[PDB]
Amino acid sequence: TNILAGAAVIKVLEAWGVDHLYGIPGGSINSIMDALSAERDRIHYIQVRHEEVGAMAAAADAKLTGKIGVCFGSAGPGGTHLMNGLYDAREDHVPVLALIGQFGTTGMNMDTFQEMNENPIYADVADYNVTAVNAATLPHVIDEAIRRAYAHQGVAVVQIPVDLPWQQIPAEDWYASANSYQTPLLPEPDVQAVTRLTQTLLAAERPLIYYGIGARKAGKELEQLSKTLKIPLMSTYPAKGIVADRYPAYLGSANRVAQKPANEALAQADVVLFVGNNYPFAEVSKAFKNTRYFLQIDIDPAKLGKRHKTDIAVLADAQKTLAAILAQVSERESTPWWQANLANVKNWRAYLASLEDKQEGPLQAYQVLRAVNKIAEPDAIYSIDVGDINLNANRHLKLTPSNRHITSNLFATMGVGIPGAIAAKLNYPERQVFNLAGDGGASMTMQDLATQVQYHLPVINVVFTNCQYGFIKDEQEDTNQNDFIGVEFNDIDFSKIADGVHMQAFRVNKIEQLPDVFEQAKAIAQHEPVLIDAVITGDRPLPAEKLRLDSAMSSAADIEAFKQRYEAQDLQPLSTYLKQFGL
Amino acid sequence: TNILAGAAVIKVLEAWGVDHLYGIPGGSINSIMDALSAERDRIHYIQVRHEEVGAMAAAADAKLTGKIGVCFGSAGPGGTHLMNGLYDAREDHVPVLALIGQFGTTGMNMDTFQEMNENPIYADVADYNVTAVNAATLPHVIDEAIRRAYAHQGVAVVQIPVDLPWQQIPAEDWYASANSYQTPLLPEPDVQAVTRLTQTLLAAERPLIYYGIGARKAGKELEQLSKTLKIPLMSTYPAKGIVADRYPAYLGSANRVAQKPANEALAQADVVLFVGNNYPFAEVSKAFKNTRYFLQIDIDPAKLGKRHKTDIAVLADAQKTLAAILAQVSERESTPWWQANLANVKNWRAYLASLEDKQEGPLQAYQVLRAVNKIAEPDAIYSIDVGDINLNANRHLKLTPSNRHITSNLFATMGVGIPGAIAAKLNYPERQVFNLAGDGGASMTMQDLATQVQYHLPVINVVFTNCQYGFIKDEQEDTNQNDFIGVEFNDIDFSKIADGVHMQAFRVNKIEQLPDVFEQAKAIAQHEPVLIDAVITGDRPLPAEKLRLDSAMSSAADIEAFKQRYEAQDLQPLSTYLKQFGL
Amino acid sequence: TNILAGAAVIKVLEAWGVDHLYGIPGGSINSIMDALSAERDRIHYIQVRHEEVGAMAAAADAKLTGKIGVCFGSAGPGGTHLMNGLYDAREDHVPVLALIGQFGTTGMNMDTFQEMNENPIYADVADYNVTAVNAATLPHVIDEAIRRAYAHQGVAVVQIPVDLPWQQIPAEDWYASANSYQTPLLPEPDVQAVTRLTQTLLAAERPLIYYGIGARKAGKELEQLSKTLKIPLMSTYPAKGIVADRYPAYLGSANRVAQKPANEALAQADVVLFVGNNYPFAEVSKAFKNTRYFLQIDIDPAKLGKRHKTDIAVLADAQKTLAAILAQVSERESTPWWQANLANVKNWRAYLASLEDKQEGPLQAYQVLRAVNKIAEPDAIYSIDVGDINLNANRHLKLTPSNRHITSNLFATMGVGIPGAIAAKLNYPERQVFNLAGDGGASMTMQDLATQVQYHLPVINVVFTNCQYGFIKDEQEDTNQNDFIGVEFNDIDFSKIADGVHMQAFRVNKIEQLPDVFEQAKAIAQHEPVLIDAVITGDRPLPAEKLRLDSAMSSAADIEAFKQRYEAQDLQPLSTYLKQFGL
Ligand SMILES: Cc1cc2nc3c(=O)[nH]c(=O)nc-3n(C[C@H](O)[C@H](O)[C@H](O)COP(=O)(O)OP(=O)(O)OC[C@H]3O[C@@H](n4cnc5c(N)ncnc54)[C@H](O)[C@@H]3O)c2cc1C
Ligand SMILES: Cc1cc2nc3c(=O)[nH]c(=O)nc-3n(C[C@H](O)[C@H](O)[C@H](O)COP(=O)(O)OP(=O)(O)OC[C@H]3O[C@@H](n4cnc5c(N)ncnc54)[C@H](O)[C@@H]3O)c2cc1C
Ligand SMILES: Cc1cc2nc3c(=O)[nH]c(=O)nc-3n(C[C@H](O)[C@H](O)[C@H](O)COP(=O)(O)OP(=O)(O)OC[C@H]3O[C@@H](n4cnc5c(N)ncnc54)[C@H](O)[C@@H]3O)c2cc1C
Ligand SMILES: CC1=C(CCOP(=O)(O)OP(=O)(O)O)S/C(=C(\C)O)N1Cc1cnc(C)nc1N
Ligand SMILES: CC1=C(CCOP(=O)(O)OP(=O)(O)O)S/C(=C(\C)O)N1Cc1cnc(C)nc1N
Ligand SMILES: CC1=C(CCOP(=O)(O)OP(=O)(O)O)S/C(=C(\C)O)N1Cc1cnc(C)nc1N
Ligand SMILES: [Mg+2]
Ligand SMILES: [Mg+2]
Ligand SMILES: [Mg+2]
Repeated sequence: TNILAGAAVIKVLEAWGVDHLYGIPGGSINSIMDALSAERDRIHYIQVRHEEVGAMAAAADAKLTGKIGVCFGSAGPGGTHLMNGLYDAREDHVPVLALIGQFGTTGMNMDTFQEMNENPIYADVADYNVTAVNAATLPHVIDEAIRRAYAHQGVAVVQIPVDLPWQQIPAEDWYASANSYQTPLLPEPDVQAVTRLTQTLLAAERPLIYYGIGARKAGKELEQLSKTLKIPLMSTYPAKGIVADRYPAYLGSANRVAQKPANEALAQADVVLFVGNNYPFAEVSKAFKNTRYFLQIDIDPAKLGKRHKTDIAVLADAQKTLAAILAQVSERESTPWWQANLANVKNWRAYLASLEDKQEGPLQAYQVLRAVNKIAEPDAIYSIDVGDINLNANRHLKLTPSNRHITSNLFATMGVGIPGAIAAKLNYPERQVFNLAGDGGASMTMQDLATQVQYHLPVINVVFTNCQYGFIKDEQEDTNQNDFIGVEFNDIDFSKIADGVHMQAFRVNKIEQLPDVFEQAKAIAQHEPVLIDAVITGDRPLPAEKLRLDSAMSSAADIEAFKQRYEAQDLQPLSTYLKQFGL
Repeated sequence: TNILAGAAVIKVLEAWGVDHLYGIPGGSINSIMDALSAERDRIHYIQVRHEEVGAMAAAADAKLTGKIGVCFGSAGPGGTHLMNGLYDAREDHVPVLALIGQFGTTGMNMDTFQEMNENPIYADVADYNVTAVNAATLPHVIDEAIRRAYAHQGVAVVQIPVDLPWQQIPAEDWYASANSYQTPLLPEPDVQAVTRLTQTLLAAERPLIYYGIGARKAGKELEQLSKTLKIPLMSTYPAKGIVADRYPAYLGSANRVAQKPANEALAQADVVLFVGNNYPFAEVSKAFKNTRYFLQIDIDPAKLGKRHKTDIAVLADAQKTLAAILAQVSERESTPWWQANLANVKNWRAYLASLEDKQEGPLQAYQVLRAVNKIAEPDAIYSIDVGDINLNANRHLKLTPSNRHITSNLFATMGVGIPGAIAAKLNYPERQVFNLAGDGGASMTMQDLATQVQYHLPVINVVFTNCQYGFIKDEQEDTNQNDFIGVEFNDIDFSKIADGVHMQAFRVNKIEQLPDVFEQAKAIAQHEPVLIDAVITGDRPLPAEKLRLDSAMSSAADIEAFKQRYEAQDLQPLSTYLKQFGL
Repeated sequence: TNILAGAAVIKVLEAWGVDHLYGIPGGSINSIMDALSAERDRIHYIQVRHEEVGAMAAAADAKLTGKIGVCFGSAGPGGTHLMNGLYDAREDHVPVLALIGQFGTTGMNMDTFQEMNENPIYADVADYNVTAVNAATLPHVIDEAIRRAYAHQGVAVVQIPVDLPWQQIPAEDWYASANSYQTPLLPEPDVQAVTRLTQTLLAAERPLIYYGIGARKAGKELEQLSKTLKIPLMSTYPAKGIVADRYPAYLGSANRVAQKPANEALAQADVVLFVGNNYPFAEVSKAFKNTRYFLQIDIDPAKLGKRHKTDIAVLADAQKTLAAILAQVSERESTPWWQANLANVKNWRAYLASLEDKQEGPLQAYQVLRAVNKIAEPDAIYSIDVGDINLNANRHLKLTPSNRHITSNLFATMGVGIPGAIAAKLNYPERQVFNLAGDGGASMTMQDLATQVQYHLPVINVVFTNCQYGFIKDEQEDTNQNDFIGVEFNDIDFSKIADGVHMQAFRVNKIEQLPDVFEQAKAIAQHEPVLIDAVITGDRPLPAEKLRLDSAMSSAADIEAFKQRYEAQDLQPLSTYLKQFGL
């Protein structure tokens, strides 16, 4: 007995637990479509309006769940539209399978309609990149692609000539290897190495623990190490929320999508424990230029000593290692360094609250995010686009271990807010989901607001309309000789865009309008998507990478100007607190 | 004395006559931005809302004018968004320069933010693909890119580390080679070869001349050869309009974006003169399977004998060769073959008019295109998206040599309607410009309706809203076993989308609504863009590749069903006319 | 009724006039081998000992005859061994077809033995690069590859799964387009532009005509223009021989594989006519820094203004353009510039003769090449390897239009001497063929001396054994601060290598041994290959790019050291001759 090869391919996807996949049909992929059509009860096809949104959503599925995301594109332009999401998956090292339509084998290499050698298109993005040429082996090739995407934490691409999935193959020969999949059991971190790292950390005068998302399983240990040892915590931006933002010794992140206390403390630290962290600004920003000892914990040999000359680098799991450190230490009394950092954080959080707490007047991003906080459930998921929203969300969202947030961390493709939210709601239909996006990024993927409507995905979309590429405008202010260019543009009314795709929506431009609009949105999103278009000022957010508050470091005139522009009259530099506690 | 390298790069663009260019800024391209900002009087930067639209518009500039189109994208995701337009330019063999942002040379290869080796990304699409590494040679590298894009009729990509354009270079050293550019003077076609081709063509019983856009300069000669010799004309779809559609012996195009008379005549012809033609369906459709002699005229040696075994292939310019044929022939009396084809065309055009001429009821694509015809100026330009609109526009638009029409001919990327119209209006601000697009394709690039508003580009946008990927639905009807999938979707109200980007718009769903809406649109578009969202039926357009009208070829039941579905009761098969005139 | 697809492929090669092709069999290409075996009376397979030699020989075939060269390699390592020859073909812009074995379609993408995705391997080198997936279209794919390689003057690569050539296909369907082949049209010169060019050339005070191999059809015109107008000639190294070396106003080539008079004159010229020339050193050596007017003639628009800004650029065939110049000028009287250059050439040639004319003592390269000249037929063909031999052969070989010489002009891969001579003897069995090679380059392809023996190809191989990479040693002398490294090595006795492959051979180390050995070799090579291993001194050949003879430019100490090292006591700088004639 026989099975169509395409039917077998869909059963391989099912065997691996793929719940949903994204794409747009075409003749060159209609035989995979045909197989999907027969399997609607067991795999859920999501028709997007642009294939980039399918690729981005597949990446987001894997970011959220750790399960492979799946997308497809038709021959030629369908597949090339996947690129921004495939590069996101590559750079954020998450498993994605991409299927690319191709002309049948009888027409390949004939220079027929929309027929090209597609393999070179995907060679750079993909861990695995093959054109299938046989029906009987096609299930194996898909299985191989999936297994490699997982093993190698990246993108597998298969170009499929459209004739193959309509061929009959023997029913009993194909298989999936999902049944073999497992995660490794690791040795203990060695006691001796943990031990010497630990002594160096404890001997420090001005220690910091600086973690990334490799420490995602270690939030409890991080906070308890911090509290017991009196060592402040800082993180990469993506690692926000691993430790609750409310934790009083959480300094935030460094560089620009950053918080003041983290930058200031890092400049003063003598020892940094760098754990589960691949911070891409380390070298270019000279982050560690005056660090005395640099200690690392990472699971990947490729990372050991990568970002700075490392005194001790432990190849181990972050949680297991941090637990092993915790088990060999005990209480230290409060130190001046601890107290100075606590005071600095309190001052900073008072500044952010002063921005949030305005009650009337021209709307700024700060109050919009306060309004999000006010309607957010404790386990909400945030899909965040790319721009000033990363900076502002990093400062204002009040996250805990129960939340998730995703963006395009390293490729930093705009437009990911909408697709990430689609994926979040598909995976977690009982959890509240936000899409927080600037106007520039929302406009790139705006058509796929219709996908939220079509699939009844109750995302709360919040568009930050400044009529700018604000993140880039501020860069031009900093570097460009000549006038601003390409960074200020006409308005788009996203409430009207929403209406056009048949989504309920609101537009607001005044602080006092927020509470009732956000309460209405919270309620609508019990059952249907909603959009809030927040018309915000062009105020530049405080640049944590260009602080002008320390009279030993900056002129009085520069400090006065900084305080004025950034509403920062009550911020004190870290040195004030260092001095207060005798450092 | 010195000049900034970026300033020199902009002067190279100016030297080559580049009027306008497209892109979105980013830090990684802010030094090119800076140079553009100082040169606003002499080069016009168009800020798009998605970089794919900039790439597509650059391709369209070159399709329209023959001048190189220019676009750019920021590092990583800005550049990868260009792909669908770059592949369009490659496949439609038009010159485009693409500039890609990159991290400064001091941070390249550090694994910093959004920093990657960008060169492999563009290797497949590009004729020329380099990463610049020196400021003093950067003007030369841009000059080289332009010169190669022209010479090789394709895409040149330059990745530019952002530090280089801010470096000073000696003022007197750089140059542009635009001053050297010229077009070749060719020899005559040889008299002997033209002569033997001509005899074979004239000896035929059932000749056809089948031209593509390589014959774009030869419309006069084509029509006069046809009339003098009594030889019907057929074309590739893109070659519509080279000879006026009204010409009574213009049969149309073959395959699917096709007209009935062309398919039918081609099946019967004994000799085809294939001129300036690279029809991609030739082999797969067995177009020439019963052609006795196949004659070719083409400028490119790579094309000689490519699509079919060729009896005589003349390497020459199409116009010069067709003129040389015309100069050696004279009047032939009407033949039965001529008369049969004339009769067949009249019957077909009566069918199309019957569809157009309905006055009331549910709106179909056919009447929308009649309404376009009624408001179109004689020299209007049409940017056409990808889908059923190619099929329907091919049949219904009444073009002459004074018109232009463009689509993505071979890559066939959806979304090109909007960008092509932007480019058309930028090049030809005094000419009427239409964007004719299906709902699927319009939705992919809908955000760049805002670019038409921002730049006050008075495009007439007509969206054909069937709530389907209709072209693909019909494919699934033809090939798929299982139910339709991914081809029927929710409505988007493009009048509301238009309102959201601050464009005047209308939505219509009834035939009787068309005249006043189209008259209003015609008037608005004297000064501002406008959009008409035409809600059309799901009726399948007649498939010229699956005709069921000939009782020697098809069952009576199949013919009855075809006539019913396609409103084709009064169409006669070509064989009726052949018989009438004694063949 | 049916034909094997492999048989049809070989028939395509035969239709295109392929006489011989090179490679090494493997399982992965045994079905093409089987088809070759059946066709061995009409197409001739040459089994090489290393696939690189097959690729190099294929490139040399095309360099010599203009006929596409054909090579193949087995899957994986057979094909990757082709690379140095394929890149040679790309860079020297000659047509080559390369066939690459691949696993059968049932085993592709299974990760079986020596099975990989081969398409990305060839993407950079190839103009056309496809994996065949169907037997019936395989003849067309090969035809396409050939037609493109010719039209685009580069490499076409086809990966062939081994099952396809053993499949039956319909006998009637396949064809070759060889019948339709034509070479590109030759554009014609604009008559105004040529008149303006001529005027500028004639108004020059210190003109030069500087041609490359694009002027290979124009030697008569070049020499006559030089004589009529009293304008010296210089060329690219590859263009040596287009005008006979004995012509008294031939200055030679510039840069390093160069002759003194050319460098010196170019530095003083006010007007250069740059014809059929893509000299790669133009910019980096600042060749044209002081040139007032630059006049260019080239067929390729990609070249116009490439190497320097043009004052007049003519997109036309070199011989037609030079003929048109010649036709509008008449005899001009001698000038001071003309006489100064003639005197400089005489002085230079007397130097070279002095080196050649030694009759006893330690053997130098110079006398070896004199001995070559003494046994060389007037229509001899020289295959030249890469290193000091290019420099020395350029100075000493006495070539005329009746000769050919080839090397790897631009990629400059060592090892080409032996394959180029194989190809030359295959294409020109009645012409004398030399392989002139350094010991380093001969070593790299030494095993294919056996191929000359096996096919009874009577090449005269001359190996220049200095026990050095001499060309590179001299570079280290010029740039490196530390001691020589990697450039002096142990001896290989190539007369023993030749004995090992069963080739007659001689080793010489003294000038007085040359005449008898070379006469013996001349006679042996009436019927069989022969090798002369010339043990030469480590003397550095005079560096034409670092002249130290002009006491206005150089210290007496540096002049005296140069004269002593290079036996150049009788050389005078061009300024001596300029001054004699009042310049
Ligand atoms: C517009 C924008 C601007 C940005 N700018 C900033 C900025 O100013 N500041 C900032 O902080 N970020 C910024 N980012 C994000 C930044 O680009 C990097 O993605 C981020 O800093 C790196 O975070 P990470 O190290 O947590 O994650 P990753 O780069 O994913 O690294 C995770 C590390 O954990 C290790 N690992 C994984 N699992 C384990 C385990 N079980 N045990 C141990 N180790 C493990 C990995 O091997 C790896 O080294 C920005 C993002 C955007 C969108
Ligand atoms: C959705 C969609 C469906 C389509 N399906 C169809 C269809 O059913 N039917 C159809 O006809 N098209 C169809 N097309 C277009 C099709 O893909 C090809 O692009 C088109 O048929 C080729 O047209 P062409 O030969 O005129 O142009 P090109 O492919 O650009 O070829 C031009 C030829 O002219 C030669 N040339 C150039 N200049 C000269 C000169 N001066 N003198 C002589 N020769 C010269 C070139 O060398 C080349 O061979 C479709 C397009 C779309 C978007
Ligand atoms: C070890 C080594 C060192 C070398 N160093 C030197 C050196 O010091 N000096 C030196 O001179 N060379 C040197 N070379 C060779 C050098 O690398 C270049 O290959 C050579 O200078 C370029 O020669 P060309 O312009 O004649 O050929 P090409 O680069 O092949 O250019 C031919 C030109 O002719 C044009 N053309 C073709 N047909 C026509 C036509 N019908 N009419 C008009 N134009 C036409 C083409 O478009 C092209 O621009 C060296 C080679 C080796 C192996
Ligand atoms: C234009 C832009 C950005 C502007 C985003 O504008 P938004 O309007 O979305 O956000 P805001 O800052 O105004 O709130 S940020 C980004 C950097 C971080 O890479 N770039 C460059 C960029 C350009 N194009 C794409 C597709 N993705 C990108 N990341
Ligand atoms: C989905 C689709 C098409 C549907 C277009 O839907 P539209 O709604 O735009 O048009 P209509 O037919 O309903 O009037 S046509 C096309 C073929 C010709 O390639 N494809 C495949 C396709 C898929 N994705 C992109 C970006 N471009 C493509 N060409
Ligand atoms: C090693 C070397 C050269 C040394 C050649 O040594 P030879 O011993 O052959 O010649 P000679 O100079 O001693 O007479 S020249 C060359 C340059 C021109 O590229 N290179 C670099 C080189 C290195 N490797 C290969 C395969 N090809 C090359 N061209
Ligand atoms: Mg914005
Ligand atoms: Mg549609
Ligand atoms: Mg040597």
